[PDB]
Amino acid sequence: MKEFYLTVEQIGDSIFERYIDSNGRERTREVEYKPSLFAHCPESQATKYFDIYGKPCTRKLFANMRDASQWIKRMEDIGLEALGMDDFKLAYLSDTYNYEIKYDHTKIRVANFDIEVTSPDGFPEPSQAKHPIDAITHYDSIDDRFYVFDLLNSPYGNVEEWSIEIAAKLQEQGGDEVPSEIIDKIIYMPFDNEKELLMEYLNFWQQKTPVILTGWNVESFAIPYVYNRIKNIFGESTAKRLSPHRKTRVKVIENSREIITLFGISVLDYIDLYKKFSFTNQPSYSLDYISEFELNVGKLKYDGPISKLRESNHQRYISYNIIAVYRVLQIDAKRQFINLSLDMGYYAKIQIQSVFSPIKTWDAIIFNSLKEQNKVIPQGRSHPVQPYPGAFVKEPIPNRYKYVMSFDLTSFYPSIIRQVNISPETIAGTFKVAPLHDYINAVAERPSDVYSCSPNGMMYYKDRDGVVPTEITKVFNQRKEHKGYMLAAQRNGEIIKEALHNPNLSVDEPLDVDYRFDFSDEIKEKIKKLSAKSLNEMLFRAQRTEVAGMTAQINRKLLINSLYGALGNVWFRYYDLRNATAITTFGQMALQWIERKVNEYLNEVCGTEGEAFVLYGDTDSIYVSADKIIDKVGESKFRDTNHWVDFLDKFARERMEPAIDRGFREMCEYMNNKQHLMFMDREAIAGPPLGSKGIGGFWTGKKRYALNVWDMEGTRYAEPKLKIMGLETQKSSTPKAVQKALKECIRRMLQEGEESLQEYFKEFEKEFRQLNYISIASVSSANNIAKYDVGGFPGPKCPFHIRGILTYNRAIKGNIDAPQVVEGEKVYVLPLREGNPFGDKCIAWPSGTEITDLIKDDVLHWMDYTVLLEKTFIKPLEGFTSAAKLDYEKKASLFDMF
DNA sequence: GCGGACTGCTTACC
Ligand SMILES: Cc1cn([C@H]2C[C@H](O)[C@@H](COP(=O)(O)OP(=O)(O)OP(=O)(O)O)O2)c(=O)[nH]c1=O
Ligand SMILES: [Ca+2]
Ligand SMILES: [Ca+2]
Ligand SMILES: [Ca+2]
Ligand SMILES: [Ca+2]
Ligand code: NA
Ligand code: NA
Ligand code: NA
Ligand code: NA
Ligand code: NA
Ligand code: NA
Repeated sequence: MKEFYLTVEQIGDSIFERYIDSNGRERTREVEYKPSLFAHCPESQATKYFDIYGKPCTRKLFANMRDASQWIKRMEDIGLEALGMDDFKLAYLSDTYNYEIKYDHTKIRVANFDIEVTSPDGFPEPSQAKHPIDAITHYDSIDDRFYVFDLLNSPYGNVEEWSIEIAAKLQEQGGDEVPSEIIDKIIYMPFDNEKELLMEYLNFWQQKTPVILTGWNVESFAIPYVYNRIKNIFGESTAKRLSPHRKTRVKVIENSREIITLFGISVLDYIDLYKKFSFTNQPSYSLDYISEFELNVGKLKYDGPISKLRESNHQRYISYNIIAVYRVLQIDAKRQFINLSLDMGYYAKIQIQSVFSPIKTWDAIIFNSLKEQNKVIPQGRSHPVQPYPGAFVKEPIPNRYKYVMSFDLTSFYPSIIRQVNISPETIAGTFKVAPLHDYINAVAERPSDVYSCSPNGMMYYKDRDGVVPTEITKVFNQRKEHKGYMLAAQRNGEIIKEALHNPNLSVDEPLDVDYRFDFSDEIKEKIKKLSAKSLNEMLFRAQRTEVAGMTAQINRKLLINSLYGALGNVWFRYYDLRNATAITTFGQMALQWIERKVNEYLNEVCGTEGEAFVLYGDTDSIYVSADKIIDKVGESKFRDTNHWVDFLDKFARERMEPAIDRGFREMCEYMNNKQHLMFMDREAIAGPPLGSKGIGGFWTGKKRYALNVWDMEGTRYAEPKLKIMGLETQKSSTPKAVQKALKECIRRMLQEGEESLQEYFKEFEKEFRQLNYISIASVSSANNIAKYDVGGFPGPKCPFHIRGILTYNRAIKGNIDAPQVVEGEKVYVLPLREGNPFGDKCIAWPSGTEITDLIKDDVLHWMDYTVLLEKTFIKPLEGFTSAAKLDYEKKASLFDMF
């Protein structure tokens, strides 16, 4: 096989690389890398090298990397540009791997681990590490084994060995329900004392040194705790064995919090992977909560606090430590963020951990692309941060909207980049701008008949290829492929859902199909004959495939959109507000241009005149009212709900889309762009069920609407799905039960109507006081707690949730056992009635947890249900109904005298 | 006494 790197580091004049060789063996080498940088030279001394603007450069080879650095500093002192890749690691990877890297993940050692630390006095600070490590579970992807390190003897209690027999048993059997599929993959190692455990763990670590290191909060807890605990017990030199090059870096962030860097290892903390790539916003980030959300597994049941879990039930303590490791593996098998990281990493030729940084990622991609053409990249420059305009958002009339059909541009900003040919080296010049609306209304003169233009005043060469359009097109093409797999899996999913209404009472097996492709006619008919067991199992697999495709597509979308963003970031080598603004301004034009076009077409083709068909739009979308399209054919002429959905689908596809294409082709001609790429397709088709009292949809304002959608991008739902954006149902700050309740209110408004809504509202108001307190607690981030802490009491302008935390701190004052609220973390928040013993109107505690038993029963007693109802439920519901022209409570009439 | 304007904060949409 072809060679591929694992990790790379720069240590002085040395580059330490771990890699897989031709034969597939993991090796390590120290290369005294000789880097090259470039300086502008006279036109005479022209060679192979030119900068992106075509200026000739002399290559300077350095004896070592330190000489290259000092030369950059000297060029600064003189005042001349020092060109080339300054991050020498990237240059090394580029030199050593001058080809598209095809890697084998089975050769990459991916380590998942989690530790346990019993602490009698609050959270065990990793910087201190004054408490014994009493459990480590370490999964090795190559061995496919769970290595368990268990401490039997500790100053916090002596315990017996862990039983794998009991761990495997059901919880109903008094066991721990450790999943059977990993029982045989467990390698158990008990220890007499901590020193021998840690000594053995280090030797294990040397034999099986992680390349990718992951787990849950491993960077902020596990890694620094293990490092410091070993450093304290054995000395710093022994602690440095955690690095395969024996080099570590301790980053001090008192704010005492330390972030350790282990050279030769790529740490991909899964909580960080999750926060960046999952596109969720969770009210809690405990592994327990996340596992429940992602995998639908039950909460880990146990008695007493974790601080005493080891002494009381050491059996369950160890089993839970093993399960915690497996949970992350399971989440990754679904989400596949590690696979995504490896893909991006080797594509860009960076350190794998640099996937968290789109700027670093694109810097390397662009550098490699330019390097292949013997071109030289510019030097990074210092820039002041400046604001600049972005997208346009139409102000909608707050109202209900019965029939709605939406359209959206494909990969807007990247497409604009490719269309206009926007790139640092393709700038042709400028022109005098007319106001933006003159271009929208096709009144302003054509900017240029020679160059490609944006309404911000920028002109670009139509002939030359740009490194930014070139490299962004490559990633986009990948994105398009993976979205295709996703949508097909989604379409296949609905097919199975429909067949779940007629499940055959039979014993069979789930069909063997690649869910990434639309089911063949053969497969469809077989599905209509399978059992509920086989169908449900297929549905599960169809959704797993869809999720996998989602991860692959939405994050390539994130990457390319981040390239656009990078153009407006001062730390990006190719920062340029001319280009950034060229994109956004063009976008503002493009959206409002097509609004005018669609309005003109519809008005004509619908017979009317001057009517507003487009009711809303954000950045690159339009929401077209389709009432008069349905009315032009008459509502009675439709068989069922599905019939008119088929009609609008055909109408949007056969008539609207070609018209929209013509409008954008003209705009492309107007701007004299390089290539027409403004592709606006139909997205949603919304409306009430046929012959019902539902309103279909409504808008309360910008970025706040709800639609009863029957079809989305070609996927025809078996049951109508509510597309709700911006409303309280979509916010993590809204209490769980309230989200659920508000959504059903919305569902009833859109699908059933006013009477159904009032019916449900009356019931919810009557019974909501029985809801669990967690389900009705609000959630908020806890930032700058100390900023508003004045003697344990709320200082001036203290935020409501911060007040709740201060209330909590006073309530738990005097107990180190009580859970502390962590700065930056999220908290549950509850209002308190006026005569409460806490001395304030609200209280807040760490989210994802049951509030401490110290004050729990008192909180439950003094909860303000009246305030909770009106503030979190009624007030938002009033907003929904006012806009939609509805009442949630039956109004008083003159008939009330009867 | 409290509403409206403005501010900080939070978390959406794109
Ligand atoms: C979601 C998102 C969008 N945007 C900008 C750039 C996008 O082109 C524009 C519209 O975003 P979207 O319309 O939401 O998505 P997209 O057009 O980029 O690609 P697609 O619709 O086919 O899934 O908004 C960002 O800059 N950052 C983001 O995170
Ligand atoms: Ca011993
Ligand atoms: Ca779009
Ligand atoms: Ca689309
Ligand atoms: Ca089309
Ligand atoms: Na743990
Ligand atoms: Na069970
Ligand atoms: Na120490
Ligand atoms: Na059937
Ligand atoms: Na007419
Ligand atoms: Na979309």
